[PDB]
Amino acid sequence: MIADIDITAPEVLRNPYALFAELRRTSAVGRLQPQGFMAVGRYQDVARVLHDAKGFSNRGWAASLPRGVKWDTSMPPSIVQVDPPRHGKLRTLVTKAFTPRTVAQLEPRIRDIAHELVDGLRGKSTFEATVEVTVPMPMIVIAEMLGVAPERRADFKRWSDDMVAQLERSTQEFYAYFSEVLEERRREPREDLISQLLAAEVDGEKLTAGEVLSFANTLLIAGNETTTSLIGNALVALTDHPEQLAAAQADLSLVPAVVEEVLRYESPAQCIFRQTMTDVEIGDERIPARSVVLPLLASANRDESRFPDPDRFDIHRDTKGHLAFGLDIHFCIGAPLARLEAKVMLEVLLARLGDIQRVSQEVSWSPSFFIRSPSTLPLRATVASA
Ligand code: HEM
Repeated sequence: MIADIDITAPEVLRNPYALFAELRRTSAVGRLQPQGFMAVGRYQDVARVLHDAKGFSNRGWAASLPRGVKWDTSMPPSIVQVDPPRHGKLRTLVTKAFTPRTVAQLEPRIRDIAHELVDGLRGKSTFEATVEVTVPMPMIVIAEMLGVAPERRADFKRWSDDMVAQLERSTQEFYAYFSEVLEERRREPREDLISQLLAAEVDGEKLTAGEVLSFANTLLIAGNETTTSLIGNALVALTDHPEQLAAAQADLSLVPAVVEEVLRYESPAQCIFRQTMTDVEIGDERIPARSVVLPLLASANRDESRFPDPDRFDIHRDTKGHLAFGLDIHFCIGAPLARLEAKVMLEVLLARLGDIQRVSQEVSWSPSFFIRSPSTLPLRATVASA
């Protein structure tokens, strides 16, 4: 039933949109079993939830955290777990460092990274797109933004891979290293994000050291797997829609639109987390106080109410108002960076690769309801040099 949703079901992992459509048709609210989490599927309702920060707290994100893992309790929580009024203070501080200006200025380096990744494909007629392209790009870009020393880049990869007993070690090593980095940049700042986070000051208030480190950590967790997902999902959508791929390969100015339609069609973050603070009502369904609630961004983005023929992938549709990056106060800080990495990587892939096909018609999706991404994506294509 819609009151007995099993996210482990192979059909749900394969095609969650069938469940989502059934939920939207049936009820404003669904229930996951055995987690007991409440799911909200209709576009208007998802938007209402995200705009209602007083009724739907971000402390719900605590429900997503891996059990059996010891957290350094001197580390403040991720910004994504914080509610007003603390949230606004923190967000205004971190976005003095992680700014649209700093993201836009990365584009030349991002293009170079894209070209180097495609250089690794030369002389091959098949490649595995995740390991060779979509997984490295976000991780390389964020390590450069954070000022990671060249000799610590492989440790950073390992930490990144582990965050997608081992997990505890990687988290401890991440913070040990960035603590050291933070003290070095207090002495001699550079142009990197740690330096800029340390400098930030608003109304004579500054981030604590814990807050700097916690935000650094958030950027890996928040940014890597989701951006990887966007690029892989784009490759899946384009290979499923040959004529659209063909169109974009002939006109690279389409790529921003491709990216927006993948964001809507195969939303990387399929849902997010909230917790009700009171008894609340959505679409005449009451949700008890203290329930974990999953606003189903992916369901909202495929809601016929908002997006006509929503199961049609159409790079020429109007994508305005999709909720892939959320909405309102917690709207993705990384949204310009994700959009830029994806545009640049797809511009380079599309320009340099000839005919692109999947090896397999079947996509092996990662076994996550929460993040929609290919576990592997073997592709057939020929490279043309940069
Ligand atoms: C396609 C890629 C991405 C998607 C789909 C995505 C999606 C989202 C969503 C849905 C939220 C809102 C969470 C909420 O309301 O609880 C969010 C928040 C956030 N994302 Fe992203 N994101 C992506 C990439 C990035 C990247 C590249 C970064 C940074 C490098 C990043 C950093 C953040 C941060 C810091 C927040 C928290 C903002 C806050 O709580 O105020 N994200 N993301």
